[PDB]
Amino acid sequence: PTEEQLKMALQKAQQLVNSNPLVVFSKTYAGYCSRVKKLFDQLGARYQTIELDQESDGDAIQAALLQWTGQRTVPNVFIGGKHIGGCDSVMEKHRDGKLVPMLTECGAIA
Repeated sequence: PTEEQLKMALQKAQQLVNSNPLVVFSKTYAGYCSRVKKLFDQLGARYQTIELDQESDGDAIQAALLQWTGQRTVPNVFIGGKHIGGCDSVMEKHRDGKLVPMLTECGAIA
């Protein structure tokens, strides 16, 4: 991707994370991505999804996500503007009973 396209993906990704309480960067076929969204479905948490495989700039975004966060895989989950990580980081929050408080604090959960 071009210097321009990467910087554009970075600020498109950043504005998504800042403008939404729960953001998941994912791929329609990835299993950990589908697992994390169904859990959010079950908790009543509303999320905004970016299916990188369905976006022409999907690849520029994935590179920016690594620039920005240091993670190369999907899903990449942001809660309340902050980077949580992948399906495992999210599940670990839930195990400690802290996920639902976080999703409620930022409004993802009504």
